[PDB]
Amino acid sequence: KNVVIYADGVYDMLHLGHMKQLEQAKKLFENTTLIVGVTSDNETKLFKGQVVQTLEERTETLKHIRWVDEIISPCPWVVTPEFLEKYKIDYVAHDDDIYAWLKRAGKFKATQRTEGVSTTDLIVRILKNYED
Amino acid sequence: KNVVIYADGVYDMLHLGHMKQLEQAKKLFENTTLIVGVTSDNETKLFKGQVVQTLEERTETLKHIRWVDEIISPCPWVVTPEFLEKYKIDYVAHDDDIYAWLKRAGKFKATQRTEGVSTTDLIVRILKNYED
Ligand SMILES: C[N+](C)(C)CCOP(=O)(O)O
Ligand SMILES: C[N+](C)(C)CCOP(=O)(O)O
Repeated sequence: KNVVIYADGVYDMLHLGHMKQLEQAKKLFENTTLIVGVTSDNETKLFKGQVVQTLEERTETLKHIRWVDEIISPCPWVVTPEFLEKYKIDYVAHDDDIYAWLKRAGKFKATQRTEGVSTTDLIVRILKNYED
Repeated sequence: KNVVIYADGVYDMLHLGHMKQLEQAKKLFENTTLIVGVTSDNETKLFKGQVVQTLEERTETLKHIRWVDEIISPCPWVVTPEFLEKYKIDYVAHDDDIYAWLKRAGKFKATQRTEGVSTTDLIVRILKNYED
């Protein structure tokens, strides 16, 4: 039976860390639909910080990712129970409390980040490790 | 009938431009297997220039790309006719002469780059457009 997974995020400058997280969410059960929510520029800036890529750029890259079945772009900043019913979502997948209500309901699936793999760190790599 | 497509490249700091190129190669015919060749650190440096990501890092990202069916990593720097027979490749897909022999044989499929979308340009974006 197919299980609908929802993974929201900014997905700015998508890197191997994001990709492994999406893979993990896609693979939480044998048969899934992975829906990915991409947060708006305005709300990301307002609640998180400056985004490098636009909503359109962040959404267009996700389309090329193997694990992504459906995209909600933009997505709401805060998951609600109405949202879960509206899109028939069985589990919310996110790094790990604003998610307590999901955990209480049995609908939270923790996914893990990967340190050091970010695009930021790859410029930091060529810096210090060259041009001195 | 399934058509085997071979697309080689450095695939350093994979960006939307690479992804659209891979999509294009994957979609050259109705049914394909897209094999992607990832060039070695040594030969890339020797023939092209410094690479940011290692062979392993460049190969691991490609695994997450929807369009990629198989990966040869590392791949030879120069395609040969023996290589085509060894992997049963029907067409080489590459941006557009070292490919004249492929074109002469009917086995070359040009794919297009996309300007401005590169990770280099996205740091250039936040620079000049901020921290002044
Ligand atoms: C924006 N949000 C509150 C829905 C989730 C935060 O997303 P990220 O912090 O995993 O990018
Ligand atoms: C390395 N090569 C000669 C096989 C193809 C060059 O690859 P790219 O220049 O498309 O990255």
